Amino acid sequence: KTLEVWIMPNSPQPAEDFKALVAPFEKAHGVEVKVTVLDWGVAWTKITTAATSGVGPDLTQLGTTWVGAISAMGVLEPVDDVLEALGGEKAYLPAVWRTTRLEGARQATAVPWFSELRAFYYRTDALKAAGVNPAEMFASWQGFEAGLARLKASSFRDPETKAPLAPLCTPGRTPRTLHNAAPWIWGAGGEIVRQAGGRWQSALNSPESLEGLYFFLSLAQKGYVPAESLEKNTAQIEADFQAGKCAVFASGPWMIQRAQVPEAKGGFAERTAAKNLGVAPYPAGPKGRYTFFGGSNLALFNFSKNKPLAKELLKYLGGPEAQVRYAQMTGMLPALRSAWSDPSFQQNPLLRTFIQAAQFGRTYPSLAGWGGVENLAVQHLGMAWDLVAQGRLTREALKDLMDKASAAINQALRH
Ligand SMILES: OC[C@H]1O[C@@H](O[C@H]2[C@H](O)[C@@H](O)[C@@H](O)O[C@@H]2CO)[C@H](O)[C@@H](O)[C@@H]1O
Ligand SMILES: [Cl-]
Repeated sequence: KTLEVWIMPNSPQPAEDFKALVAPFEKAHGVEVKVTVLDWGVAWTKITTAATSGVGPDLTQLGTTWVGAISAMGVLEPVDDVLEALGGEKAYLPAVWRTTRLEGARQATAVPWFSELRAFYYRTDALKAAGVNPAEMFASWQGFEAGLARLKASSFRDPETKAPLAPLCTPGRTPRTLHNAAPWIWGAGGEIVRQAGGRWQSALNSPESLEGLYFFLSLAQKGYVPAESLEKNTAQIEADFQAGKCAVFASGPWMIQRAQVPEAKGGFAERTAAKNLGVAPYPAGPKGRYTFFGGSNLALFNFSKNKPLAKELLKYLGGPEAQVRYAQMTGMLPALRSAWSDPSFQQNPLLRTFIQAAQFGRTYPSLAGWGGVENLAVQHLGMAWDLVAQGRLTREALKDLMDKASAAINQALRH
Protein backbone atom coordinates (compact mmCIF):
# COMPACT_ATOMS: atom_id res chain seq x y z
CA LYS A 1 0.00 0.00 0.00
CA THR A 2 1.07 3.52 -1.13
CA LEU A 3 0.37 7.21 -0.38
CA GLU A 4 1.09 9.87 -3.03
CA VAL A 5 2.14 13.29 -1.63
CA TRP A 6 2.83 16.48 -3.63
CA ILE A 7 5.18 19.03 -2.02
CA MET A 8 7.04 22.23 -3.07
CA PRO A 9 10.87 22.68 -2.76
CA ASN A 10 10.82 23.53 0.98
CA SER A 11 14.40 22.22 1.72
CA PRO A 12 17.66 21.94 -0.32
CA GLN A 13 16.96 18.24 -1.23
CA PRO A 14 13.19 18.41 -1.02
CA ALA A 15 12.38 14.77 -1.99
CA GLU A 16 15.22 13.24 0.15
CA ASP A 17 14.36 15.38 3.23
CA PHE A 18 10.63 14.47 2.93
CA LYS A 19 11.41 10.76 2.55
CA ALA A 20 13.73 10.91 5.63
CA LEU A 21 10.90 12.77 7.54
CA VAL A 22 8.25 10.06 6.78
CA ALA A 23 10.57 6.94 7.26
CA PRO A 24 9.39 6.25 10.87
CA PHE A 25 5.77 6.48 9.61
CA GLU A 26 6.50 4.06 6.67
CA LYS A 27 8.22 1.56 9.03
CA ALA A 28 5.39 1.67 11.63
CA HIS A 29 2.41 1.47 9.18
CA GLY A 30 4.25 -0.82 6.62
CA VAL A 31 3.41 1.64 3.77
CA GLU A 32 5.36 3.50 1.06
CA VAL A 33 4.94 7.33 0.72
CA LYS A 34 5.89 8.39 -2.85
CA VAL A 35 6.56 12.16 -3.05
CA THR A 36 6.52 14.40 -6.16
CA VAL A 37 8.16 17.85 -5.84
CA LEU A 38 6.39 20.74 -7.73
CA ASP A 39 8.07 24.10 -8.37
CA TRP A 40 6.00 26.95 -6.79
CA GLY A 41 5.75 28.41 -10.35
CA VAL A 42 3.79 25.30 -11.55
CA ALA A 43 2.12 24.20 -8.23
CA TRP A 44 -1.07 26.33 -8.68
CA THR A 45 -1.78 24.84 -12.15
CA LYS A 46 -1.00 21.26 -11.06
CA ILE A 47 -3.18 21.51 -7.93
CA THR A 48 -6.20 23.23 -9.63
CA THR A 49 -5.94 20.61 -12.44
CA ALA A 50 -6.02 17.78 -9.82
CA ALA A 51 -9.05 19.63 -8.32
CA THR A 52 -11.05 19.93 -11.61
CA SER A 53 -9.91 16.61 -13.22
CA GLY A 54 -10.34 14.34 -10.16
CA VAL A 55 -6.81 12.88 -10.82
CA GLY A 56 -3.91 13.55 -8.44
CA PRO A 57 -2.23 12.58 -5.16
CA ASP A 58 -3.68 11.61 -1.75
CA LEU A 59 -2.05 14.66 -0.03
CA THR A 60 -0.79 17.98 -1.43
CA GLN A 61 1.05 20.80 0.21
CA LEU A 62 -1.09 23.99 -0.11
CA GLY A 63 0.26 27.47 0.49
CA THR A 64 -1.75 28.98 3.36
CA THR A 65 -3.06 31.68 0.94
CA TRP A 66 -4.49 28.96 -1.41
CA VAL A 67 -6.49 26.93 1.21
CA GLY A 68 -9.68 29.01 0.73
CA ALA A 69 -9.54 28.79 -3.09
CA ILE A 70 -9.04 25.02 -3.34
CA SER A 71 -11.47 24.43 -0.41
CA ALA A 72 -14.24 26.42 -2.20
CA MET A 73 -13.91 23.99 -5.22
CA GLY A 74 -15.38 21.32 -2.80
CA VAL A 75 -12.49 18.82 -3.51
CA LEU A 76 -10.87 18.58 -0.01
CA GLU A 77 -11.70 15.98 2.66
CA PRO A 78 -12.74 17.50 6.02
CA VAL A 79 -9.93 17.16 8.60
CA ASP A 80 -11.63 18.57 11.79
CA ASP A 81 -10.85 15.05 13.24
CA VAL A 82 -7.06 15.39 12.61
CA LEU A 83 -7.01 18.98 14.07
CA GLU A 84 -8.93 17.75 17.21
CA ALA A 85 -6.37 14.89 17.65
CA LEU A 86 -3.53 17.52 17.39
CA GLY A 87 -5.04 19.63 20.27
CA GLY A 88 -7.65 21.72 18.37
CA GLU A 89 -7.89 25.52 18.13
CA LYS A 90 -5.83 26.13 21.35
CA ALA A 91 -2.75 24.34 19.79
CA TYR A 92 -2.39 26.99 17.00
CA LEU A 93 -1.74 30.73 16.68
CA PRO A 94 -5.19 32.08 15.67
CA ALA A 95 -3.56 33.38 12.42
CA VAL A 96 -2.48 29.73 11.65
CA TRP A 97 -5.91 28.29 12.66
CA ARG A 98 -7.65 30.66 10.22
CA THR A 99 -5.67 28.92 7.35
CA THR A 100 -7.30 25.48 8.12
CA ARG A 101 -10.51 26.42 6.18
CA LEU A 102 -12.23 28.73 3.70
CA GLU A 103 -13.41 31.79 5.70
CA GLY A 104 -16.90 30.96 7.04
CA ALA A 105 -16.78 27.22 6.05
CA ARG A 106 -18.27 24.72 8.57
CA GLN A 107 -15.36 22.26 8.25
CA ALA A 108 -11.52 22.48 8.26
CA THR A 109 -9.95 21.34 4.94
CA ALA A 110 -6.20 21.85 5.77
CA VAL A 111 -3.71 20.68 8.47
CA PRO A 112 -1.03 23.27 9.42
CA TRP A 113 2.40 21.98 8.31
CA PHE A 114 4.95 24.86 8.63
CA SER A 115 4.91 28.67 9.12
CA GLU A 116 7.18 31.30 7.59
CA LEU A 117 7.24 35.10 7.89
CA ARG A 118 9.34 37.82 6.24
CA ALA A 119 12.17 39.93 7.66
CA PHE A 120 15.33 41.60 6.29
CA TYR A 121 18.58 39.75 5.96
CA TYR A 122 21.52 42.21 6.07
CA ARG A 123 25.29 42.08 5.65
CA THR A 124 26.75 42.87 9.14
CA ASP A 125 30.14 43.77 7.56
CA ALA A 126 28.48 46.14 4.99
CA LEU A 127 26.21 47.93 7.53
CA LYS A 128 29.22 48.46 9.81
CA ALA A 129 31.43 49.83 6.95
CA ALA A 130 28.55 52.18 5.92
CA GLY A 131 28.17 53.35 9.56
CA VAL A 132 24.56 52.00 9.75
CA ASN A 133 23.18 50.81 13.13
CA PRO A 134 20.59 48.16 12.19
CA ALA A 135 18.52 49.14 15.34
CA GLU A 136 18.01 52.57 13.63
CA MET A 137 17.68 51.37 10.01
CA PHE A 138 14.96 48.78 10.87
CA ALA A 139 12.92 50.95 13.29
CA SER A 140 10.98 53.21 10.88
CA TRP A 141 10.46 53.97 7.19
CA GLN A 142 12.62 57.11 7.58
CA GLY A 143 15.40 55.07 9.34
CA PHE A 144 15.09 52.51 6.49
CA GLU A 145 15.59 55.05 3.69
CA ALA A 146 18.37 56.87 5.65
CA GLY A 147 20.14 53.49 6.05
CA LEU A 148 19.89 52.78 2.30
CA ALA A 149 21.38 56.27 1.63
CA ARG A 150 24.44 55.49 3.92
CA LEU A 151 24.73 52.06 2.18
CA LYS A 152 24.74 53.80 -1.28
CA ALA A 153 27.55 56.23 -0.15
CA SER A 154 29.57 53.37 1.38
CA SER A 155 33.11 52.68 0.00
CA PHE A 156 32.74 49.01 1.18
CA ARG A 157 33.49 46.27 -1.40
CA ASP A 158 32.73 42.55 -0.93
CA PRO A 159 36.07 40.74 -0.22
CA GLU A 160 35.19 37.99 -2.81
CA THR A 161 33.45 40.03 -5.62
CA LYS A 162 35.92 42.99 -5.15
CA ALA A 163 32.78 44.98 -6.14
CA PRO A 164 30.38 47.37 -4.34
CA LEU A 165 27.06 46.00 -2.94
CA ALA A 166 23.60 47.30 -3.92
CA PRO A 167 21.92 48.72 -0.74
CA LEU A 168 18.73 46.71 -1.44
CA CYS A 169 17.74 43.83 -3.72
CA THR A 170 14.03 43.21 -4.46
CA PRO A 171 12.57 41.32 -7.46
CA GLY A 172 10.82 43.36 -10.23
CA ARG A 173 10.52 40.74 -13.04
CA THR A 174 8.47 37.80 -11.66
CA PRO A 175 6.01 39.33 -9.23
CA ARG A 176 4.38 35.91 -8.52
CA THR A 177 3.06 37.33 -5.15
CA LEU A 178 2.15 40.49 -3.23
CA HIS A 179 4.25 39.15 -0.28
CA ASN A 180 7.11 41.66 -0.97
CA ALA A 181 4.65 44.61 -1.35
CA ALA A 182 2.13 43.72 1.45
CA PRO A 183 4.10 44.92 4.49
CA TRP A 184 4.46 48.39 2.82
CA ILE A 185 0.68 48.49 2.01
CA TRP A 186 -0.07 47.46 5.63
CA GLY A 187 2.44 49.80 7.33
CA ALA A 188 0.81 52.80 5.56
CA GLY A 189 -2.57 51.69 7.05
CA GLY A 190 -3.62 50.04 3.75
CA GLU A 191 -5.02 46.60 2.82
CA ILE A 192 -5.16 44.50 -0.38
CA VAL A 193 -8.90 43.80 0.17
CA ARG A 194 -11.51 45.15 2.61
CA GLN A 195 -14.91 43.78 3.69
CA ALA A 196 -17.92 46.17 3.87
CA GLY A 197 -20.74 44.42 5.74
CA GLY A 198 -20.09 41.16 3.95
CA ARG A 199 -18.73 42.12 0.46
CA TRP A 200 -14.98 42.05 -0.25
CA GLN A 201 -13.47 44.77 -2.49
CA SER A 202 -9.91 45.86 -3.54
CA ALA A 203 -8.30 48.55 -1.31
CA LEU A 204 -5.13 48.62 -3.50
CA ASN A 205 -6.24 52.08 -4.80
CA SER A 206 -7.00 53.52 -1.26
CA PRO A 207 -4.83 56.54 -0.36
CA GLU A 208 -3.06 54.49 2.38
CA SER A 209 -2.22 51.50 0.12
CA LEU A 210 -0.96 53.85 -2.64
CA GLU A 211 1.24 55.65 -0.04
CA GLY A 212 2.85 52.33 1.06
CA LEU A 213 3.23 51.04 -2.53
CA TYR A 214 4.72 54.36 -3.78
CA PHE A 215 7.14 54.46 -0.75
CA PHE A 216 8.44 50.94 -1.57
CA LEU A 217 8.54 51.17 -5.42
CA SER A 218 10.22 54.60 -5.28
CA LEU A 219 13.18 53.23 -3.19
CA ALA A 220 14.08 51.50 -6.46
CA GLN A 221 13.42 54.68 -8.54
CA LYS A 222 15.72 56.60 -6.08
CA GLY A 223 18.71 54.29 -6.97
CA TYR A 224 18.71 52.04 -3.82
CA VAL A 225 17.92 48.93 -5.91
CA PRO A 226 19.96 48.33 -9.12
CA ALA A 227 18.02 48.22 -12.48
CA GLU A 228 19.49 44.65 -12.80
CA SER A 229 17.48 43.48 -9.76
CA LEU A 230 14.13 44.48 -11.42
CA GLU A 231 15.04 41.83 -14.14
CA LYS A 232 15.03 39.06 -11.52
CA ASN A 233 12.64 36.74 -9.72
CA THR A 234 12.84 35.64 -6.06
CA ALA A 235 15.26 32.73 -6.61
CA GLN A 236 17.68 35.01 -8.60
CA ILE A 237 17.55 37.73 -5.84
CA GLU A 238 18.42 35.02 -3.22
CA ALA A 239 21.41 33.99 -5.38
CA ASP A 240 22.51 37.67 -5.74
CA PHE A 241 22.45 38.06 -1.90
CA GLN A 242 24.43 34.75 -1.54
CA ALA A 243 26.94 35.91 -4.19
CA GLY A 244 27.61 39.20 -2.22
CA LYS A 245 25.81 41.61 -4.61
CA CYS A 246 23.59 43.32 -2.05
CA ALA A 247 23.57 44.52 1.56
CA VAL A 248 19.87 43.97 2.39
CA PHE A 249 16.90 41.83 1.20
CA ALA A 250 13.56 40.46 2.41
CA SER A 251 13.08 36.69 2.74
CA GLY A 252 11.77 34.00 5.13
CA PRO A 253 13.72 31.99 7.73
CA TRP A 254 14.78 29.25 5.26
CA MET A 255 17.82 31.40 4.31
CA ILE A 256 19.29 30.84 7.88
CA GLN A 257 19.26 27.05 7.20
CA ARG A 258 20.69 27.50 3.66
CA ALA A 259 23.51 29.68 5.23
CA GLN A 260 24.74 26.81 7.44
CA VAL A 261 24.68 24.32 4.46
CA PRO A 262 27.76 23.84 2.23
CA GLU A 263 27.41 24.98 -1.40
CA ALA A 264 27.85 21.29 -2.45
CA LYS A 265 24.47 20.58 -0.63
CA GLY A 266 22.54 23.61 -1.97
CA GLY A 267 23.59 26.16 0.69
CA PHE A 268 26.00 29.12 0.81
CA ALA A 269 28.02 28.50 4.07
CA GLU A 270 31.41 29.30 2.40
CA ARG A 271 30.15 32.72 1.04
CA THR A 272 30.98 36.01 2.79
CA ALA A 273 27.20 36.72 3.20
CA ALA A 274 26.71 33.49 5.24
CA LYS A 275 29.66 34.48 7.56
CA ASN A 276 28.39 38.09 8.00
CA LEU A 277 24.66 37.48 8.34
CA GLY A 278 22.10 39.56 10.28
CA VAL A 279 18.31 39.56 10.48
CA ALA A 280 16.15 42.57 11.36
CA PRO A 281 12.37 43.04 11.24
CA TYR A 282 10.46 45.15 8.72
CA PRO A 283 10.53 48.76 9.95
CA ALA A 284 7.31 50.22 11.47
CA GLY A 285 5.34 52.30 8.93
CA PRO A 286 3.36 55.49 9.70
CA LYS A 287 0.28 53.41 10.82
CA GLY A 288 1.97 50.29 12.28
CA ARG A 289 4.53 47.47 11.98
CA TYR A 290 3.43 44.45 9.87
CA THR A 291 5.11 41.64 8.00
CA PHE A 292 3.79 38.88 5.71
CA PHE A 293 3.04 35.70 7.75
CA GLY A 294 2.37 32.53 5.69
CA GLY A 295 3.59 28.96 5.29
CA SER A 296 2.03 25.77 3.97
CA ASN A 297 -0.63 23.30 5.10
CA LEU A 298 -1.43 19.76 3.92
CA ALA A 299 -4.75 18.72 2.39
CA LEU A 300 -6.37 15.41 1.40
CA PHE A 301 -8.27 15.17 -1.93
CA ASN A 302 -11.81 13.75 -1.46
CA PHE A 303 -11.12 11.38 -4.48
CA SER A 304 -8.28 9.61 -2.48
CA LYS A 305 -8.77 5.83 -2.11
CA ASN A 306 -6.64 5.86 1.13
CA LYS A 307 -8.36 8.51 3.35
CA PRO A 308 -7.82 6.73 6.77
CA LEU A 309 -4.09 6.01 6.14
CA ALA A 310 -3.64 9.58 4.72
CA LYS A 311 -5.26 11.09 7.86
CA GLU A 312 -2.73 9.02 9.94
CA LEU A 313 0.06 10.64 7.84
CA LEU A 314 -1.52 14.11 8.37
CA LYS A 315 -1.63 13.54 12.18
CA TYR A 316 2.06 12.41 12.11
CA LEU A 317 3.22 15.39 9.95
CA GLY A 318 1.15 17.81 12.14
CA GLY A 319 2.51 16.42 15.47
CA PRO A 320 5.35 17.57 17.76
CA GLU A 321 8.15 15.22 16.56
CA ALA A 322 7.69 15.70 12.75
CA GLN A 323 6.91 19.44 13.29
CA VAL A 324 10.32 20.04 14.98
CA ARG A 325 12.18 17.81 12.51
CA TYR A 326 10.71 19.29 9.27
CA ALA A 327 11.23 22.87 10.54
CA GLN A 328 14.90 21.92 11.16
CA MET A 329 15.30 20.37 7.70
CA THR A 330 13.70 23.43 5.96
CA GLY A 331 14.57 26.46 8.14
CA MET A 332 10.81 27.11 8.37
CA LEU A 333 9.01 27.45 11.71
CA PRO A 334 6.64 24.78 13.06
CA ALA A 335 2.95 25.38 12.39
CA LEU A 336 2.16 23.78 15.82
CA ARG A 337 2.49 26.58 18.44
CA SER A 338 3.92 24.36 21.21
CA ALA A 339 6.81 23.26 18.90
CA TRP A 340 8.08 26.93 18.74
CA SER A 341 9.32 26.39 22.29
CA ASP A 342 11.80 23.63 21.14
CA PRO A 343 15.25 24.92 22.30
CA SER A 344 16.70 24.35 18.77
CA PHE A 345 14.48 27.29 17.53
CA GLN A 346 14.62 29.50 20.66
CA GLN A 347 18.45 29.45 20.90
CA ASN A 348 19.06 30.19 17.14
CA PRO A 349 19.95 33.94 17.33
CA LEU A 350 18.89 34.78 13.70
CA LEU A 351 15.72 32.62 14.04
CA ARG A 352 14.77 34.30 17.38
CA THR A 353 14.47 37.55 15.38
CA PHE A 354 11.88 35.84 13.05
CA ILE A 355 10.12 34.45 16.19
CA GLN A 356 9.85 37.97 17.78
CA ALA A 357 8.85 39.47 14.36
CA ALA A 358 5.77 37.11 14.47
CA GLN A 359 4.11 39.51 17.01
CA PHE A 360 3.48 41.72 13.89
CA GLY A 361 2.70 38.87 11.47
CA ARG A 362 -0.31 39.45 9.18
CA THR A 363 -2.14 37.09 6.79
CA TYR A 364 -4.45 37.56 3.80
CA PRO A 365 -8.11 36.57 4.36
CA SER A 366 -8.91 32.95 3.34
CA LEU A 367 -11.12 33.82 0.30
CA ALA A 368 -12.55 31.55 -2.43
CA GLY A 369 -11.39 34.11 -5.00
CA TRP A 370 -7.84 34.58 -3.51
CA GLY A 371 -5.93 32.94 -6.42
CA GLY A 372 -7.66 35.41 -8.80
CA VAL A 373 -7.05 38.47 -6.57
CA GLU A 374 -3.30 37.72 -6.16
CA ASN A 375 -2.90 36.91 -9.90
CA LEU A 376 -4.64 40.18 -10.92
CA ALA A 377 -2.72 42.31 -8.31
CA VAL A 378 0.75 41.08 -9.37
CA GLN A 379 -0.12 41.57 -13.11
CA HIS A 380 -0.85 45.27 -12.34
CA LEU A 381 2.04 45.62 -9.81
CA GLY A 382 4.34 44.17 -12.59
CA MET A 383 3.38 47.14 -14.79
CA ALA A 384 4.17 49.56 -11.90
CA TRP A 385 7.68 47.95 -11.62
CA ASP A 386 8.02 48.45 -15.44
CA LEU A 387 7.46 52.20 -14.85
CA VAL A 388 10.08 52.15 -11.98
CA ALA A 389 12.68 50.53 -14.33
CA GLN A 390 12.09 53.49 -16.75
CA GLY A 391 12.04 56.18 -13.91
CA ARG A 392 8.38 57.01 -14.83
CA LEU A 393 6.48 55.85 -11.71
CA THR A 394 4.55 58.91 -10.46
CA ARG A 395 1.83 58.75 -7.78
CA GLU A 396 -0.73 59.54 -10.59
CA ALA A 397 0.48 56.63 -12.77
CA LEU A 398 0.51 54.25 -9.71
CA LYS A 399 -3.08 55.30 -8.87
CA ASP A 400 -4.16 54.77 -12.56
CA LEU A 401 -2.70 51.20 -12.42
CA MET A 402 -4.26 50.32 -9.00
CA ASP A 403 -7.67 51.74 -10.16
CA LYS A 404 -7.49 49.21 -13.06
CA ALA A 405 -6.26 46.42 -10.68
CA SER A 406 -9.22 47.25 -8.33
CA ALA A 407 -11.81 47.10 -11.16
CA ALA A 408 -10.35 43.64 -12.15
CA ILE A 409 -10.27 42.44 -8.52
CA ASN A 410 -13.82 43.68 -7.71
CA GLN A 411 -15.19 42.07 -10.91
CA ALA A 412 -13.54 38.76 -9.86
CA LEU A 413 -14.79 38.98 -6.16
CA ARG A 414 -18.40 39.49 -7.48
CA HIS A 415 -18.75 35.76 -8.58
O1 LIG B 1 1.65 32.30 -2.73
C1 LIG B 1 1.89 30.92 -2.45
C2 LIG B 1 2.47 30.68 -1.08
O2 LIG B 1 3.76 31.26 -1.03
C3 LIG B 1 4.50 30.81 0.11
O3 LIG B 1 5.82 31.30 0.05
C4 LIG B 1 6.75 30.64 -0.80
C5 LIG B 1 7.00 31.40 -2.11
O4 LIG B 1 5.80 31.30 -2.86
C6 LIG B 1 8.09 30.76 -2.95
O5 LIG B 1 8.43 31.63 -4.01
C7 LIG B 1 9.31 30.39 -2.12
O6 LIG B 1 9.99 31.56 -1.76
O7 LIG B 1 8.91 29.78 -0.89
C8 LIG B 1 8.05 30.48 -0.03
C9 LIG B 1 7.84 29.64 1.25
O8 LIG B 1 7.22 28.37 1.01
C10 LIG B 1 3.81 31.32 1.39
O9 LIG B 1 4.48 30.83 2.56
C11 LIG B 1 2.36 30.87 1.37
O10 LIG B 1 1.64 31.40 2.49
C12 LIG B 1 1.62 31.21 0.06
O11 LIG B 1 0.30 30.61 0.01
CL1 LIG C 1 -5.12 42.62 3.15
